[PDB]
Amino acid sequence: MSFLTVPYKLPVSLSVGSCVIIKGTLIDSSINEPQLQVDFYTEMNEDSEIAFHLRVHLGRRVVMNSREFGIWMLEENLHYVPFEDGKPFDLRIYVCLNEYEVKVNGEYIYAFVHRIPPSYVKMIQVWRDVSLDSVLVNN
Repeated sequence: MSFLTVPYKLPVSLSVGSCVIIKGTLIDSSINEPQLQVDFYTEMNEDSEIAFHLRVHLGRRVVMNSREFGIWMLEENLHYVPFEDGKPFDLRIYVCLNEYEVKVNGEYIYAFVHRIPPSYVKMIQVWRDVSLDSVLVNN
């Protein structure tokens, strides 16, 4: 079947114990835009708060942040970038009580402490030049 059309938006309801599972392929095809971006919004509106932001600059960093009252807050940077041009990835984001646990290809890579309660997230958007197989939320 066909890759999901990006930018891809999905209405969701997150609780503690939820898991967002994103499977796709990144490619080295942009000048200074990230190759993958995942934003968790508090409304089905792109001006609303971003409880959780993850983006991938291949060979450089994975960056996580939040956008609260229009302001991009403290960037948390990983220099472990388990993403590779043209290889399929398995990105799992688990909702725990105090943090999202970010897991890639079966590896625990980062715990991002909640800045907005995850129960306020209403919409997930996955975009940048990603070839997206699936996005789904398990309870």
